[PDB]
Amino acid sequence: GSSGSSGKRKTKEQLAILKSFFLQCQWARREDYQKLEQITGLPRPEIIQWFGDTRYALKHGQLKWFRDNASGPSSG
Repeated sequence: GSSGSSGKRKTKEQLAILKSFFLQCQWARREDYQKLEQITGLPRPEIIQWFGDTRYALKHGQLKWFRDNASGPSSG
């Protein structure tokens, strides 16, 4: 449970840095979040929660940037 603070006012720029994270790790730790608040400039509580909601949409298939590969990379 958490206080009644509802806020999702984010900027494409800030979110951009997140979208990249979610992909690398659908879930972030307390040691990683601290960093996100330095690249996105958004409160830890604002980022932590974000990741949660992100999972929902994805599971349903809302995200348009996720699993949106374009090319087929590889290595010999």
